[PDB]
Amino acid sequence: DWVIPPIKVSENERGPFPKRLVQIKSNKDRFNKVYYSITGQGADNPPQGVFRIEWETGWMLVTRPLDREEYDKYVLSSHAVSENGSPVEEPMEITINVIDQNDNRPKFTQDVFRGSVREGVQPGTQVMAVSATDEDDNIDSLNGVLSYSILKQDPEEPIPNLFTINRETGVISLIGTGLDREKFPEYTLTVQATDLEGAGLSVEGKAIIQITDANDNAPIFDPKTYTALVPENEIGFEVQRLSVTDLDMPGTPAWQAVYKIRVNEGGFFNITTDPESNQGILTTAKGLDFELRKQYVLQITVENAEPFSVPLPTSTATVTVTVEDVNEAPFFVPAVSRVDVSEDLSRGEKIISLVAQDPDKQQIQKLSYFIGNDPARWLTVNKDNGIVTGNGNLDRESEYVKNNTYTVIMLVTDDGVSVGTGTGTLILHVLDVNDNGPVPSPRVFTMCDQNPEPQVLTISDADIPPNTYPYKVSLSHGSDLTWKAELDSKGTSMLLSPTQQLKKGDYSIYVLLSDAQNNPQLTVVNATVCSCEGKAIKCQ
Amino acid sequence: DWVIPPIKVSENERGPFPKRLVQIKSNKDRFNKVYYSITGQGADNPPQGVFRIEWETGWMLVTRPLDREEYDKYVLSSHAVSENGSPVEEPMEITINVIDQNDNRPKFTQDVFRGSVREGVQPGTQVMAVSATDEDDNIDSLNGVLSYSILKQDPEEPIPNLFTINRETGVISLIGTGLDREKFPEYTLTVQATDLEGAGLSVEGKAIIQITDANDNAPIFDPKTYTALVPENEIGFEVQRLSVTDLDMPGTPAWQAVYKIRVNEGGFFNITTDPESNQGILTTAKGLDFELRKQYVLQITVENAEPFSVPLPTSTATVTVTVEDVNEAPFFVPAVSRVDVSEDLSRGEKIISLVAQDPDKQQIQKLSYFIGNDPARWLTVNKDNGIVTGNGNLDRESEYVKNNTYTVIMLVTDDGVSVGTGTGTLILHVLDVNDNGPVPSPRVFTMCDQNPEPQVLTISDADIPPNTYPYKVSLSHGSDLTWKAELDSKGTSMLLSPTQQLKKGDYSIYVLLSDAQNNPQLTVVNATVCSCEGKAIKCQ
Amino acid sequence: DWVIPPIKVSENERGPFPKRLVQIKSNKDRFNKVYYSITGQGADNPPQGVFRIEWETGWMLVTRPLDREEYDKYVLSSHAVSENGSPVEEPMEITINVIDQNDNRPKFTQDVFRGSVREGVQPGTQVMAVSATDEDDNIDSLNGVLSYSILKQDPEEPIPNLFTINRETGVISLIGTGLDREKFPEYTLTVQATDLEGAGLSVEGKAIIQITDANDNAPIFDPKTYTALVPENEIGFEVQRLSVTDLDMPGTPAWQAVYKIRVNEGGFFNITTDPESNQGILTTAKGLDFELRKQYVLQITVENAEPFSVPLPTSTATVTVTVEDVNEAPFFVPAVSRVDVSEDLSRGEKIISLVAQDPDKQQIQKLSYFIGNDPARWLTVNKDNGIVTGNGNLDRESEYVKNNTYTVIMLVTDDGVSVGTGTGTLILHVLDVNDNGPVPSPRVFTMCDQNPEPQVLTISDADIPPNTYPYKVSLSHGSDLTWKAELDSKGTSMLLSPTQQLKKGDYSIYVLLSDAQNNPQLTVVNATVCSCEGKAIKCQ
Ligand SMILES: *[C@@H]1O[C@H](CO)[C@@H](O)[C@H](O)[C@H]1NC(C)=O
Ligand SMILES: *[C@@H]1O[C@H](CO)[C@@H](O)[C@H](O)[C@H]1NC(C)=O
Ligand SMILES: *[C@@H]1O[C@H](CO)[C@@H](O)[C@H](O)[C@H]1NC(C)=O
Ligand SMILES: *[C@@H]1O[C@H](CO)[C@@H](O)[C@H](O)[C@H]1NC(C)=O
Ligand SMILES: *[C@@H]1O[C@H](CO)[C@@H](O)[C@H](O)[C@H]1NC(C)=O
Ligand SMILES: *[C@@H]1O[C@H](CO)[C@@H](O)[C@H](O)[C@H]1NC(C)=O
Ligand SMILES: *[C@@H]1O[C@H](CO)[C@@H](O)[C@H](O)[C@H]1NC(C)=O
Ligand SMILES: *[C@@H]1O[C@H](CO)[C@@H](O)[C@H](O)[C@H]1NC(C)=O
Ligand SMILES: *[C@@H]1O[C@H](CO)[C@@H](O)[C@H](O)[C@H]1NC(C)=O
Ligand SMILES: *[C@@H]1O[C@H](CO)[C@@H](O)[C@H](O)[C@H]1NC(C)=O
Ligand SMILES: *[C@@H]1O[C@H](CO)[C@@H](O)[C@H](O)[C@H]1NC(C)=O
Ligand SMILES: *[C@@H]1O[C@H](CO)[C@@H](O)[C@H](O)[C@H]1NC(C)=O
Ligand SMILES: *[C@@H]1O[C@H](CO)[C@@H](O)[C@H](O)[C@H]1NC(C)=O
Ligand SMILES: *[C@@H]1O[C@H](CO)[C@@H](O)[C@H](O)[C@H]1NC(C)=O
Ligand SMILES: *[C@@H]1O[C@H](CO)[C@@H](O)[C@H](O)[C@H]1NC(C)=O
Ligand SMILES: *[C@@H]1O[C@H](CO)[C@@H](O)[C@H](O)[C@H]1NC(C)=O
Ligand SMILES: *[C@@H]1O[C@H](CO)[C@@H](O)[C@H](O)[C@H]1NC(C)=O
Ligand SMILES: *[C@@H]1O[C@H](CO)[C@@H](O)[C@H](O)[C@H]1NC(C)=O
Ligand SMILES: *[C@@H]1O[C@H](CO)[C@@H](O)[C@H](O)[C@H]1NC(C)=O
Ligand SMILES: *[C@@H]1O[C@H](CO)[C@@H](O)[C@H](O)[C@H]1NC(C)=O
Ligand SMILES: *[C@@H]1O[C@H](CO)[C@@H](O)[C@H](O)[C@H]1NC(C)=O
Ligand SMILES: *[C@H]1O[C@H](CO)[C@@H](O)[C@H](O)[C@H]1NC(C)=O
Ligand SMILES: *[C@H]1O[C@H](CO)[C@@H](O)[C@H](O)[C@H]1NC(C)=O
Ligand SMILES: *[C@H]1O[C@H](CO)[C@@H](O)[C@H](O)[C@H]1NC(C)=O
Ligand SMILES: *[C@H]1O[C@H](CO)[C@@H](O)[C@H](O)[C@H]1NC(C)=O
Ligand SMILES: *[C@H]1O[C@H](CO)[C@@H](O)[C@H](O)[C@H]1NC(C)=O
Ligand SMILES: *[C@H]1O[C@H](CO)[C@@H](O)[C@H](O)[C@H]1NC(C)=O
Ligand SMILES: *[C@H]1O[C@H](CO)[C@@H](O)[C@H](O)[C@H]1NC(C)=O
Ligand SMILES: *[C@H]1O[C@H](CO)[C@@H](O)[C@H](O)[C@H]1NC(C)=O
Ligand SMILES: *[C@H]1O[C@H](CO)[C@@H](O)[C@H](O)[C@H]1NC(C)=O
Ligand SMILES: [Ca+2]
Ligand SMILES: [Ca+2]
Ligand SMILES: [Ca+2]
Ligand SMILES: [Ca+2]
Ligand SMILES: [Ca+2]
Ligand SMILES: [Ca+2]
Ligand SMILES: [Ca+2]
Ligand SMILES: [Ca+2]
Repeated sequence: DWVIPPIKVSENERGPFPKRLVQIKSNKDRFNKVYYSITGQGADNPPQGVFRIEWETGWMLVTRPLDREEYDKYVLSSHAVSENGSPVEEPMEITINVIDQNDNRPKFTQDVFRGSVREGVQPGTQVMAVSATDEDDNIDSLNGVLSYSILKQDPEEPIPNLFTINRETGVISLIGTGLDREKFPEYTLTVQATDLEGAGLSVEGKAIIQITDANDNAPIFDPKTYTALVPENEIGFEVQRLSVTDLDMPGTPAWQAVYKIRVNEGGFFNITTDPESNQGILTTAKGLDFELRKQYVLQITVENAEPFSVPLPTSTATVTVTVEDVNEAPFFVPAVSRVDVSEDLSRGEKIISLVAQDPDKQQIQKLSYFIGNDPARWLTVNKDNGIVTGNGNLDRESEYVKNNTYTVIMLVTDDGVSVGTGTGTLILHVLDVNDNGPVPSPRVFTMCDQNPEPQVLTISDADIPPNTYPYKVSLSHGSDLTWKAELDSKGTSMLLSPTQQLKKGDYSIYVLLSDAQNNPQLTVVNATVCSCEGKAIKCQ
Repeated sequence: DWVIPPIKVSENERGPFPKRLVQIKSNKDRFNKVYYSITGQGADNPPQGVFRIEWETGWMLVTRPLDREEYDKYVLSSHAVSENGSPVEEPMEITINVIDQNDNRPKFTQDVFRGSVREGVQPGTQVMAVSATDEDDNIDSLNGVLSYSILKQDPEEPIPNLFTINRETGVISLIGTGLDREKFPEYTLTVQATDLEGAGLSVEGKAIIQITDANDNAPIFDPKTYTALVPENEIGFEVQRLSVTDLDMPGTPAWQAVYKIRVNEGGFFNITTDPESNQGILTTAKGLDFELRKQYVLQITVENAEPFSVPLPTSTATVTVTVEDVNEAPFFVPAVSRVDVSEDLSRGEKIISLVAQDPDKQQIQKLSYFIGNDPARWLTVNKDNGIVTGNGNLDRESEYVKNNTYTVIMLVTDDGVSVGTGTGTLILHVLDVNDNGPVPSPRVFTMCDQNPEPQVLTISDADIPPNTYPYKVSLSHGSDLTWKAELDSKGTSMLLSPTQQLKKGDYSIYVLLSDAQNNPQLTVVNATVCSCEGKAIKCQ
Repeated sequence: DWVIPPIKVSENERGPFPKRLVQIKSNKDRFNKVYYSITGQGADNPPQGVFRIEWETGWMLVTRPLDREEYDKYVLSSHAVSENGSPVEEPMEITINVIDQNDNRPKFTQDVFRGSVREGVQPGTQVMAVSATDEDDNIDSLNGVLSYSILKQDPEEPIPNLFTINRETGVISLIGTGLDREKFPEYTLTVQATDLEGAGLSVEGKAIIQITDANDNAPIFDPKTYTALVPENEIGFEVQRLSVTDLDMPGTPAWQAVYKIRVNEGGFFNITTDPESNQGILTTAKGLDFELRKQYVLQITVENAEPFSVPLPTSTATVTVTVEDVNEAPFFVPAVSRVDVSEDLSRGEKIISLVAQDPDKQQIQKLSYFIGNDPARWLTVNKDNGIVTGNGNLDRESEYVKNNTYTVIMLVTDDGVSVGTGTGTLILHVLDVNDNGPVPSPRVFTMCDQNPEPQVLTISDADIPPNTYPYKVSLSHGSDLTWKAELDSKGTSMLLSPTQQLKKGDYSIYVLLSDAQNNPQLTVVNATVCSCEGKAIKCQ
């Protein structure tokens, strides 16, 4: 058909109501009276009564103002019946479009936006982002397009133009330079959005930016030069602690100190760090020792764990140390294999005039010499002059003496001012003299009767050679009660044989030898005889 | 075609709206999309929006509740066009019928109906008529048919069921008996009408009935026996008035009294009625008279103008009258032609001893007798004894006496106690005596000279016969100066003639007559003579 | 709805254009002016402008002629808008069907169809098949149904009604009889197809049929009787070749000849066939031989490889052969163990008068007898009379003679007219004569001195028994130089013993024996003696 165009109507209209929109006519009215009515939402349906028609003229009206924001369009159905009561025309659809008007102010997405950036970054860096909206049209008008802006950053210091915002997108960026968490950490700037691309109505928001941290700062010592005293030897011990103040953020690696000495003399120092006021705690690496050095001039520089965000001054601490003195024990010089001395020494004679030395050249402390180790008592010392003399009777020949030795240990004490011990061994070579003289091996025989065979006997000397070289056998009172002497060819033994057919048991034979001579006297080597033929038998 | 049935819908429907009625489909939809719309009253025409269709499904709906009472039917036209824009199917008529529901209470034609009936009527008599209506259907349901009834007549007295009403027609009739305007004249009864032949809903009205009047009552006298006094004679006059009280309606013929005496003695009484308290006003018909009766016992009954609507007691009034006395004039008995008396009566003699009578036997009142009528003075009366004597000289012979009469009238007066007159005539026969005597007719002649002829002369008597019978003529001194006497044969005249030739004029002749005798003397009848021959001539 | 029926329109319509089809009206025109338009293919869409409507009346028209063959149907959409500009009725679909008309001539599937069948088949046999089409309707009309037919087969010979075609299917079949590839191998017939079942329009095609082959023909010889000459013996050799002509198809088994002789005399003939003009090549099976037969009358029939498609005449070839002569070598009759002849024969005496025979009775050819084999020269032949005489000295006794034999072979030659050899052996029984006489075995002794034991000696004869029967020993000059003779009992040896004690070595003994007598003289059997006792010892 020839339909009927949609009807545009403005919003928030205002004048004298009613307002005729249009007029409709059924031509089938030649016959009876026609009754015009109309139906739909806004008509008889909810919102009832916005539009109504004059049953007799065919006029359509808007009865009151409208807000497209509420309902932006309506569709209606129109009718025409006869007085008799019958419909005449197939109904007719009707449309109305509600044209937008700038009745709406915009509104920010949130009531407050927050942001953060680091202090050391470069100009032209994107920080935050902000939103807002207008409910009016924005597809055929500007009643709903906004334009963003900024008008007041607080801390109007260092300067007041650190940022800008993209008018269309509302994004903010760092424009200037001079950000420092250490002086001004959080800005509060006021934003506004406007109707018709900055032309219409405006509103406010608030965005707040916190500033991350940077290693803008270096560490600073609170003393620059310290001093402490120290002892030579127990040690590995705490000398002095140090103080400092970095200014970036505390629990952070831009706040933790790292040290080191420049030069470690004997490399006898270690230094650690501590999460207190991360003071510098210095200590001794390997004890000290001395009388060698009293002075210690060393320097320690301090850094952070992480590198610096800028060239900065490295700052050292210069420190002086002094070693207190402890006084140590003295010592005999050697451990003496000294005196190759003979057995004939006169009880009270100079053996070893000895001396001991003591470390501490503070030496105005003497000591006393004491002896100590010990198989039995011979020797003697002058305690205030360390003089070892030889008292007593010695005898290389016999008991304690093991290999050609006699080892003895002695002491010495550090007095004068405190304490001390000195353990020193002393081996002294004893010597030989020909003391003893020759002696027979077996002392009792068992001779036989009829024809006894030679009674083997031998010789032994306690002395050391030559002193036991060859012999000379001799038979004293009974050199004839019949007894005849004899030597083995290979030196050592002697052959003892009677020369008479003598008696039934129990009787001695006086013996007498010599080796350089010395002559011993020996003696009786008794002789038990019991009935027989010729071989030395078990007796009775 | 295969059309589409009308759609019945209930009224005052109620549930969740919408409500699908039916669904339509164009089959010509194989080609494009079809758009369903619909038109008419209730559609796009006033009432707009009661029904609407889903352009894409083809469903028809009722959008809200309806009242058949407002619109009981709708007719609609349905359409289907293509997206391109062309119609596909010849439209389609659609009908909806709205089924009635009992939403309407009935209502009385008027707010109050009035009525009236007469008190004496019979049970089974139609009085009033009442109306009312219901607007719901009444041609397929009972939602609109009523049933009439009554539930409270006021004046629940004599009894409380004087009427009934026809449930279907609403007409009322008298059912009981005992209606009396005189005690309870106006009832007020409450009526009700109901839905579904007395089943549904009900309402009230009010009908008020006034009761016409009836001659239920008879008239009642307020005195039952009266008395009054009365006078004999002026009369036709008011004796006494009477009082009564009928009880029906005042200005009415059931309240106007009618009387009558039972027996009218001499028929000398009349009685009228009067629109005052319609008292009985009695009077005298024809004066009374008396000394004949003093008592009057008569009775008067009283009715109404119109007959009675019931047998009733007729009630009489018994009354007594007494006649006062007035005293009347006396009367001579007759009117007397009494005394044939002669002329010779002696002055002072009994003529008529008369008497008069007076009516009132209360008679202790005398009177006095006076005379009255009159030619001249003769007679006389004794006033305290009525005695007529005769004084004076009378004389039948002459003047007043006309025929043989003399009539006289006299009076008498009622004294003793008040007043009176009595006119009575009296004729008295006078009589004859022979008084006078004879006399000559002519007294002067004219005789002649030479030979005079007889001078005729005659005779006359004043008396009555026999007293004038025949004569005897006589001539006294001059019985001869010549004169000679003579009588006519037929008695009366006399012939006078000289006997000498005598002289010239002037001279008399002495005459003398008689009749019983009496003898008169008459006289001189002079005679004038003058010169002549013989005939009585005129003289000189 | 009340839609609107499709509109049938004829094709290739022709009269005055335009042509009103139908008129449409919107009734919603009571209000404004309505504008009628219409859309679709054939409307505003390609083919644009075939139909158009009068915006103000509502008439629809066809503007020009149509061909259903191009487009057989159209669908359109109609519209109606108001002057103000609004559509009034949902558009309306519109349809038009284009009714077919016989505007199309049919057409053959191919431009030429080919076919083939074999000559000997039976009437009522399906050969080819042909197609064609019409584009007009063929489902409600006959505008597209064809009827097939034939109207000219070429080679209107033998007869001109060899086939028919099924009018509905277009299939062709053999109806007549007389097909021969050999005379008329390929027919060319003209076909036609027609509209409305042979009623409408027609067209032509061409179908060509080739005729397969059949064994209608038998083989025919070109000579009927041949002749050839032949030789007796080298042989297995080609006698004569034969010619023939079958008429069916060449490279085919209905053209390959197969032979055979009827009777094979000694079964000495073979005959093969050859893919040349498949001539009959006859040969000799097993040489011939003769002088036995000169004539050969034999017959050979010829067939094809595959049987015949009809009874036919088998045709033989009758042939005559003649054997040329070759002349062979002669032969002695036997191989002779003939002459039991004695050693005493006189040099030049009849031994074996022999004869030889020669085959060829053409015998006017003689030969010459030559001898040949040979240990040495005795015998002799007359060459022109074959006479074996005996020249020479023979001697059964000794050298060549092995068992009692002497075998010799000789020859004979075929001359007179050509060549020849005859090898014949000849064994001749030689006989015994007593030639030689007895002789001693050892000829030299070794006798001893003191007492020599008998010198054993024996005897031997070269003759055959009785001729060597027993002996007679004799001692000639020295029958006493002392020597005494003796025979062994069992005949053969002789005991030689002295009778004197004679001398020291070197000396003979004259011996003399006999066997029939013959007497030999023998001789000296010398005797070497050397010093001794009695046993024949080794000497010196
Ligand atoms: C930003 O926020 C802080 C915290 O309240 C406030 O003190 C300051 O004034 C605001 N503006 C700037 C530029 O710091
Ligand atoms: C020396 O060392 C001491 C240690 O107690 C310290 O207090 C002082 O500051 C250092 N410097 C000097 C000059 O004494
Ligand atoms: C670190 O020490 C320096 C030296 O006096 C001082 O100026 C600074 O304030 C200290 N740091 C802090 C956080 O006080
Ligand atoms: C530390 O060493 C420096 C370097 O010589 C010296 O001046 C100072 O006296 C030493 N000790 C103290 C107490 O500073
Ligand atoms: C000597 O030295 C040895 C080795 O230690 C020791 O065992 C011994 O007791 C010391 N004295 C003597 C008398 O040997
Ligand atoms: C010296 O050392 C000795 C070791 O034998 C020890 O017993 C003693 O206590 C020390 N003397 C002093 C004075 O400290
Ligand atoms: C020295 O004396 C000390 C203290 O008893 C002891 O421990 C040590 O063994 C002794 N000997 C030496 C050689 O120092
Ligand atoms: C009827 O109407 C009268 C007048 O008001 C009223 O007094 C009376 O109570 C009513 N009912 C009857 C039965 O009289
Ligand atoms: C008598 O008549 C008089 C007239 O005045 C009246 O008042 C009275 O009621 C009557 N009856 C009697 C007994 O007096
Ligand atoms: C009429 O008179 C009688 C007699 O006393 C009385 O009972 C009645 O009430 C009177 N009528 C009227 C209306 O008073
Ligand atoms: C009326 O007449 C009656 C009848 O005799 C009598 O009783 C009465 O006294 C008369 N007068 C009066 C005053 O009632
Ligand atoms: C007599 O009576 C008559 C008749 O009425 C009257 O005219 C006359 O005057 C009376 N007297 C005399 C004397 O006649
Ligand atoms: C009597 O009647 C006479 C009539 O002649 C009249 O004049 C007079 O007044 C009456 N007398 C009395 C006393 O009433
Ligand atoms: C009686 O006297 C009266 C009073 O004057 C008078 O009227 C009447 O005529 C007189 N006559 C008679 C006859 O009563
Ligand atoms: C069939 O085709 C052959 C080959 O061209 C032609 O010669 C002949 O005339 C045609 N017709 C018949 C019946 O052979
Ligand atoms: C005979 O054989 C010869 C062979 O060369 C042949 O040519 C000939 O046709 C055959 N027939 C006769 C009758 O010669
Ligand atoms: C075969 O030989 C016969 C005999 O003459 C002849 O008629 C026929 O034509 C020959 N075949 C052919 C193909 O020439
Ligand atoms: C072939 O044999 C027949 C049969 O006898 C004979 O007639 C003929 O001569 C022979 N040879 C030839 C040359 O045909
Ligand atoms: C005899 O015949 C034999 C047998 O073949 C042969 O070996 C020999 O040479 C012939 N001649 C003689 C003399 O034996
Ligand atoms: C005959 O046969 C012999 C065989 O010994 C042969 O050497 C010779 O050549 C033949 N002779 C002839 C004439 O062919
Ligand atoms: C005959 O002579 C022929 C020709 O040399 C030879 O081959 C054959 O061996 C001879 N012998 C016989 C028995 O034929
Ligand atoms: C000082 O030395 C440190 C390392 O110990 C270095 O990191 C720092 O950058 C140096 N100072 C300067 C100004 O380069
Ligand atoms: C004493 O000192 C010596 C060093 O000469 C050492 O060898 C020995 O072990 C020490 N003996 C003791 C017990 O100290
Ligand atoms: C004695 O001397 C030997 C040789 O020097 C030495 O090795 C040994 O230790 C000493 N003492 C003993 C008990 O062997
Ligand atoms: C009494 O008399 C009257 C007429 O005077 C009459 O109408 C009435 O009915 C009578 N009373 C009775 C009870 O009949
Ligand atoms: C007097 O009374 C008489 C009755 O006798 C009457 O005829 C006459 O008229 C009366 N005259 C007068 C004047 O009353
Ligand atoms: C006298 O008498 C006559 C006769 O009775 C009478 O009729 C007449 O009235 C009287 N008087 C007169 C004047 O006639
Ligand atoms: C002649 O013989 C052949 C076979 O050699 C045979 O196939 C053919 O049918 C025969 N001829 C007739 C007429 O049967
Ligand atoms: C000769 O012929 C004979 C037949 O008797 C045969 O046995 C022999 O082999 C032949 N010898 C030779 C060499 O031909
Ligand atoms: C001789 O005769 C024997 C017996 O018949 C025969 O078998 C043999 O072959 C002949 N020759 C020889 C050498 O044996
Ligand atoms: Ca900073
Ligand atoms: Ca010693
Ligand atoms: Ca209702
Ligand atoms: Ca009453
Ligand atoms: Ca008188
Ligand atoms: Ca066609
Ligand atoms: Ca054929
Ligand atoms: Ca011989």
